[PDB]
Amino acid sequence: SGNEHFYKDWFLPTARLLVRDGETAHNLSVYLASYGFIPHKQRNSFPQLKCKVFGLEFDHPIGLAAGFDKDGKAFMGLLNAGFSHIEVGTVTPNPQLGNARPRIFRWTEKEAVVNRCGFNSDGHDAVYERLKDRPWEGRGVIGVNLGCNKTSADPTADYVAGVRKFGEVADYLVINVSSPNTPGLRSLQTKEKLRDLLSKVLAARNQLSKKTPILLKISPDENDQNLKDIVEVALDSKTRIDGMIISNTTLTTYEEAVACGAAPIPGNNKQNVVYGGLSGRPLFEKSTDCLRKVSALTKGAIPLIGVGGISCGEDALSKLNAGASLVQLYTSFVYQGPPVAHKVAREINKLKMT
Ligand SMILES: Cc1cc2nc3c(=O)[nH]c(=O)nc-3n(C[C@H](O)[C@H](O)[C@H](O)COP(=O)(O)O)c2cc1C
Ligand SMILES: O=C1C(O)=C(Nc2ccc(F)cc2)C(=O)c2ccccc21
Repeated sequence: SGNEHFYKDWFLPTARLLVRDGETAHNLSVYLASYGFIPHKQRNSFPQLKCKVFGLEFDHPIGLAAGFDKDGKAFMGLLNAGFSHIEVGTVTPNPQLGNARPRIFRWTEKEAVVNRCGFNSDGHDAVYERLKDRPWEGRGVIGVNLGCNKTSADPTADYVAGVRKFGEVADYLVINVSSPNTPGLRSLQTKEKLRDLLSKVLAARNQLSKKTPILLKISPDENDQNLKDIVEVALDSKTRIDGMIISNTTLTTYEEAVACGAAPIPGNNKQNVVYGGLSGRPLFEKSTDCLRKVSALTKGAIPLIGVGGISCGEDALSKLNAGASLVQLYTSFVYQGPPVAHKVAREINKLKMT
């Protein structure tokens, strides 16, 4: 390991002992990365791993998934940290508070995290002011993950507003398919509402000066039939997107939630409650299988981004061999620190030389 074991074994465990709350440590690390207090890494360090996706040059297929830099405050330091691309988001049109706190819980025994943030964003305008000048030009790729407000009348209008707001400055845009977890934003959980959403979104996209790539991020909990329906609408000529992201988080069970403090919810006695989404190593097996399914349904027509449970190099290689062109992580960055960006890259380069 070397300088990598210093975080996974010495720095981060002591930090978790000091900052017991997960979201507090999240705010602190974002505060540090916004000012540059973060180990930098040299680009062009992996010549055999450079790739071209959506016509964009990537230093390596490894990037930071959405939800970490929700407001675009520290994407520059994270690009310098080792990630080849940062997915700013999820950003809502109006500034949103999100669900009640605590909403983030560590499951260190399995290197996992259970969260129920609920799209806490600073709004379109605040995040757009941090991305307008494109300061990352030539230093990496930046995508924007668009969302809708909780009190929104027409959620598809919120996604269209996001496409029009960030379509000129972002390298790519992402829209989250509503997970079959709760009625919260599940008004678009049918095949025709998705086709309607993609139709309006692509119309707004075509109104831009450049045909900015539109990606669709799905949940690993979709059954076989709904998974096929999502792929069909995503590939139809009238509503053809540019790529997909597989996947998001999995609905946590009661036993998995009580092991990390996600359950019970203070002030909630009902059993039909969503404790949160499970990310980390327990997600890798399911999210990869879902990716392997989608890659077969699309026949490899559109690029895919494998996300979920990547903790070492062979995990990312499994996703890349399954049909993914890019890979993203989040939870392993919590448990392994900044070196996790180049660590996985090193291991991939060692596995290809055989
Ligand atoms: C605390 C937290 C917040 C997240 N916020 C978002 C988000 O706002 N938008 C989104 O598309 N995914 C969000 N995610 C999901 C991640 O982007 C990613 O899909 C998932 O965590 C991948 O699993 P992994 O971290 O184990 O690799 C969030 C995940 C966590 C743990
Ligand atoms: O975002 C989180 C975070 O920044 C943590 N610490 C951390 C991570 C990397 C780093 F380089 C320095 C400190 C957390 O413990 C955490 C826990 C649960 C959810 C999110 C985070």
